[PDB]
Amino acid sequence: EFENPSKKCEEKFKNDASKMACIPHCKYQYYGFVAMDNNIAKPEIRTFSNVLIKYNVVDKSLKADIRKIMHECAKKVKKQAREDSHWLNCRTTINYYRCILTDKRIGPQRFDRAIQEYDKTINI
Repeated sequence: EFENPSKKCEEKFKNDASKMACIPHCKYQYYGFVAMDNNIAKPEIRTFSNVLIKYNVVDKSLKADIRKIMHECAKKVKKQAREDSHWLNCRTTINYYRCILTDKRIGPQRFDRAIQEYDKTINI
């Protein structure tokens, strides 16, 4: 029985008081936008930018710019979380998501719709 990452992650964290943070983080890991070890590097950025372009969140001509801001955000997210307490979990995706959406060009509504549609194509 195969499910979309959204459903799989909701089930995993159904009895977890941290679920509002860990459900999105679980999903981004299944999408390949964040590595299973919480790192964000070239492979994850190539995947995430490819999804955003395919769903026309930004024009295809901006693919180099979006990869550059994703690399900027991966660095800033690492530096933000360095002093994080041991028990603060699932923040990588939260901080990465917020950072990407500080780019003036990316509309949060289109961005969310693209990832929701991408979610439906993954059966795991």
